[PDB]
Formats: sequence, structure tokens, C-alpha cells
Amino acid sequence: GSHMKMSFRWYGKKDPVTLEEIKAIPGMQGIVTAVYDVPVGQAWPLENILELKKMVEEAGLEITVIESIPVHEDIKQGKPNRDALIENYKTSIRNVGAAGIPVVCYNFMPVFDWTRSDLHHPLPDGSTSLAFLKSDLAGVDPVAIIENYRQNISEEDLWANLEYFIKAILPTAEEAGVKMAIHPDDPPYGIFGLPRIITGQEAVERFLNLYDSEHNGITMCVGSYASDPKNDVLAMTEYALKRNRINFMHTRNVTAGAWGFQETAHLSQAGDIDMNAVVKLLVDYDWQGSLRPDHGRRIWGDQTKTPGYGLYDRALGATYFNGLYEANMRAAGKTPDFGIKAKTVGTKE
Amino acid sequence: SHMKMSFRWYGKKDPVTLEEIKAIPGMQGIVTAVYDVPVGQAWPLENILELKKMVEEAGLEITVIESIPVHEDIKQGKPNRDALIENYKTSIRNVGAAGIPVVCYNFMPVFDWTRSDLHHPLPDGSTSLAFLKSDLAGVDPSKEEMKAIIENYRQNISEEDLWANLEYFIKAILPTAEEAGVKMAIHPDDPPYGIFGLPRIITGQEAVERFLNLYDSEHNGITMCVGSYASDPKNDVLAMTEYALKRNRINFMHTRNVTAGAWGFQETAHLSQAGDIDMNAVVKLLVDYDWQGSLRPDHGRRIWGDQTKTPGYGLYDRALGATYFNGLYEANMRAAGKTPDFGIKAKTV
Ligand SMILES: O=C[C@@H](O)[C@@H](O)[C@H](O)[C@H](O)CO
Ligand SMILES: [Mn+2]
Repeated sequence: GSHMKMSFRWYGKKDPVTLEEIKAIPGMQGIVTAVYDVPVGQAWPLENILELKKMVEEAGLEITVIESIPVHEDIKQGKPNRDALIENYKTSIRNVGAAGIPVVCYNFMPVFDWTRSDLHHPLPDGSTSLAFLKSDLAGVDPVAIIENYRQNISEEDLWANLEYFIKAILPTAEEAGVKMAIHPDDPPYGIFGLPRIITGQEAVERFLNLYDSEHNGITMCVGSYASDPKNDVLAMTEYALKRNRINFMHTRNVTAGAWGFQETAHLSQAGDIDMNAVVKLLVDYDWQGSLRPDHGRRIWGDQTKTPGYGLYDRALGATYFNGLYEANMRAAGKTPDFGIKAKTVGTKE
Repeated sequence: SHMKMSFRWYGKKDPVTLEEIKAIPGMQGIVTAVYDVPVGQAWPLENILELKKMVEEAGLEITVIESIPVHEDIKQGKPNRDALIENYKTSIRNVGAAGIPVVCYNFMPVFDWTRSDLHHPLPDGSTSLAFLKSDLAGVDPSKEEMKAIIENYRQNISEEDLWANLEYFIKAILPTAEEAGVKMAIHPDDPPYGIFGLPRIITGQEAVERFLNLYDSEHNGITMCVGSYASDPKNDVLAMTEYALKRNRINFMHTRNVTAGAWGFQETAHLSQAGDIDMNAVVKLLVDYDWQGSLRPDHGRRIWGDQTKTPGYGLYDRALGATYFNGLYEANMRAAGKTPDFGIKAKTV
């Protein structure tokens, strides 16, 4: 039976947005977070993870997803020493499973996790947002590693580097009781001479096949995949759902074409994704997992710094998914759940 | 079959701005009134225009006017009522002289609402308005004037008297309103039973049938505030909603959520499971019947340090409600076979 927990990204103690505020989002159940006191490729201790879990649980929430045990560039490059960094990744997986967190989200995006030309590109209602203007600058070197990928490492080398990775970690994830969920490339194609392989349906199928298990699944980030129109989110969503290989949902809306892309409000008609169709799919497939609204616009006085991570519009995206999820749950004669245990504190009949 | 998401704005003085209101996805209609004319006296075009101009420039539109307030003297049926009704006559005409097609208003002796507590705690740590009967048991409610206004209603004006006062008012103003294009929509009694020995008549299904029948004309309508009605458990808002739709008699919409008992009631998050109303069933019916008019998220919780001190009128939870209704709308539309729509012209600049 279906079981989708609303979740929200939270960067810990140093987050502009707090747990009180997050907790106040109607229907919010999960916290998506990570350890920030340890360098990339170095291995997360249990206590670190546990400190976060305690903060989150006292606030009346739970950590449902570690979003992002970062992958060291040595691993991605496929350099000689990877083995050591991978043993650290194995330790991290183990420590997350030790903490009781079911999913770990990661990426295999060489040197860049994402690219944005504009972090304040206005929208037809007064609100700013992030865009990828294919015209602007794009075609200029970002003022050792780069040339390596450019000169030496092909997409198939990256495919072989990734396969090595996932063959090395997967049994650990199995033993830990933890499911891996690879985040696609953002933008979902090669830029700056750098290669990208997690880019579309063909890529997803080849990925899942590297190690065939539920513990080896995807973060269906619909607004990344559909950043390149060449991609069709819904069949992607569905094949993945048909295969039981979606382990995390991200659900931001974006408008795209031959010209490139710009992130919009989550509403289906604000951009190019049919959001109702997405969750209708989760409904039909009795999907069990977490979804975050992912990214927001700047609206109101939102003085949250960090890119699409202001509380306000992401909140406005979550309740929109409450709507879509509840309606579709009901249309299917299913009864939706939002983790609400009490309506009131101190009254009752 | 187009519902236009809307939102109350309290004029130039509202700490909520139209920038902010326009920023909510899918938000089209604004909802406001004039605030510089005492109460009974006539509403000049100069005043309603100057607010319509303030809003039209902001990319938004007036869809409904929240309240030309009926004077106590009209409510009490005092002899001096005719002139007051006069001044009310032109308000309807001046407002029709602005394209604005709906006017909400109440017929509630003394107060327009009553709460015992304006920061009652909810389980998630947010706060909301609550009416708790037992806490208003002790209380005895110008100042020397209201006392005597209360004495008059208690001792001298009975329910039937107040029906009569209303009927007089209705048959007076309706042709005036059919003459101006404007549709009238009566805000239900809030709460919908006698407090402090004062009478209330707009309280349930019966009242509805009767009220409609005072002037069987599609311009004589209700504001279906499901929240006000569900505050009394004896009421079935789903049935009440449908009944009134089959008669083409919903001219405006308050979609607020409450939980309720013999103990009173408490406003909640708009999300169904947070309260006692199945908002999905509601919006579904609005869909099934092709209802055309504007729906409005009523009160919201106090969340995220919102300082706004007008009842339930901060921006945040109100907006979180709206986008949740976008999601309910869109989903139910597609589930029918119909195709939704919001304020959306251009996806991008
Ligand atoms: O429940 C009350 C609310 O609807 C308020 O906005 C207001 O007091 C009335 O609508 C106007 O009298
Ligand atoms: Mn109201």
C-alpha cells in the first residue's frame, strides 16, 4: 500500500530556516539532511549523524533521507587511491544505517553538482529564481581536474568508474539496511567539456543494471531530468516505478526548450511538468518513500541566502503536493496519510 | 467551469502587500472592501475605484468584495432603517459600476464572529483561533450602547423577528443588485449557534433553504464558508455544499478548516486530516458542478514568526492553504477529464 512522507531539506544548526518553522508545514513528516563537519571522502562518525537525529526528533520530526554522502572526485576520476575513499564511503553508509535512516542520496557529477547562470532571474509575477541561460557566458572556462576529464576521461570511463563504485558499496548498503538513490546530473547533460552519464532513461536502465537491487535505486529528480527536453519525466518516473527502483522523489518544476531552462513555481502550469501526472503515478504504484518540494523561488522578504532553499516557496510547494496526493489517493479509493496523530492539544470529545 | 483563487487584502494599510499576494502561484482574485466610510453611509465610486486602480496595476483583479456591512439598525428592524438601506442601495450600484461581480456580507446581531482565544496552541507548535465554550461560560459581553443593543436583541428580537428583518432587507436590495449585475453572498453565522443569549439564523441546511427562498434568484446567494458551518458537528457541509450547488446558489467560497465538538471548535491547517472537513470532497463537488466564482483560503495559523495581528490574516498559512487548494483543484479536474487553469499567461519573461 502507498505511503509517501512529505519531507523538507534542512542544512542543520547553521540553517536560516529552523525545525519549528519546518514542523509547521501541514503534513510535513521527514527531514532531509547531511553531516557538514567532515570533508568530502573522509567518513562520517556515528555521533555526528546522531547529533542531527536528536535535534530533528525533539522537534517532532524524523530524518528520512541523508541527502548526500558526497562522492570524492578521486572516486569519480577513477584514480588509484579510490579504494580508501570508498572504504570511507562504506563506513558512512554503515553509520547511517546504524542511525536508522533508510535512504542515502548521492551524485556522480564531476567537479560540478549543478550549474546556474542566474540565481535571481525574474519571473512573470515579480519573483526571482534560478535559470540556466544556454546563451549567456556558456562557452567560457570557469575562472587540474577539469583538463583531466576533458583530456582523458570519457563517458564510458565515467561509466566504468561509477560501476566500480557501486559494486564496492552496494553489499554494505544491503547489510546496513540502506537504499541508495543516485541523483541525476544537473543540468542533465555534458557541459564545460566535462562528461555526464546520469542523463536519461537509457542511462537509468544501464545504471540500475550495474547492480540489480532495490538498495541500488534512484532519486527521481524530475526537474533535473526535464531540464533537457529530450527527456520525458513521466515514462522515466513510470519505468522506474514499474521497476521498483525509485528511492527518493524530488519534485521541482522547470520550463525548458531548445533555448535551455528556468525553475518555476511548483504548479504544473507554471512550468512544463505535469505534476498531477507525476504523483498520480506514485499513487497507482503504491509508492513508499519520501518526497521534497526541492528548490523554491524568492518571494516575500525571503532572506534565506543559499540558492533555492528559502523556506517560503518550498513550503508553498509541499502543501501543493498535499493537495495532489490527497486528491489522487481519494480518486483511487485509497485513504491518504500525513502522519497527523492529534488534531488538538488539551480539548477533545 | 473556472474557479479563481482569491485572497483578502485590507487596503493600503494591510501589512500584507499585493506584491506578496501576486507572488502566490495561481493567485488571481483579490478580495477587499472600503475602510474610510463609517458603516451605514453610502459607498462612493471614488473610494472603490481608488482601490481597484491600486490592485489592477499590481497584475491582480477584484473578484468579490468582502463585506458591505449591514447596519445594526437594519438588523434590528428599527424605523430609521430605510435611509440606511438607501445608502446600502447605492453601494450595490457603485460596485456594479466597477465590474466587481460579488458582494459578501452577514446578518449577525452584535458581533461578526466570536473566539475565546486568538493564539490557541496546535500539536505542531503553531497557533490558531479557537472558540472554547466552557471558557466563554463565565463572560458577560460605544460601550453603554452595546449593552443596550444586547438587551434589545435578547429580550425583544426573536429568531422570527430577525428572519423578518432580513426578508425586508433582502426584497429591498435584490432588484437593486440584479440592476447592477452584482451577486449577493451571505457569510454564514460564525459560529452558527446562539451565544450569550443572542439570536442567530444563518446556521445550517434549513436556514439555507429558507434564505434562498426569500428571493428565489441566482443573485440571492450564500458564501459557503465550510469552516463556519462545520464548527457545528450537527452540520454536514458536504451535503450543504452539494444542495446549494444544485440550486446554482454558491456565489463565493470560504474554504477554511476546523475541528469541532460539543466543546466548541478550533481552526486548523487547511489540510483535511488536520481538521474535521474533507476539503477534497468539497473541491471535487465544485469541480463536478462546474462552479464558477472565486474561492478563498480563509483564516490561517500563526506560523513562522508572523507578527500580523488581525485575527487569522497573516500571509503564510493563508498562502499554504491556497497552493494546497491549487493541488486539490488540478488533481480533481484531471481526474474528471477537465483541464484546470490559473492566472497563467506566460510561463516566462
Ligand atoms: O470570521 C470572521 C472573518 O471572516 C473576518 O474577516 C471578518 O470579521 C468578517 O468576515 C467581516 O465582518
Ligand atoms: Mn470568513
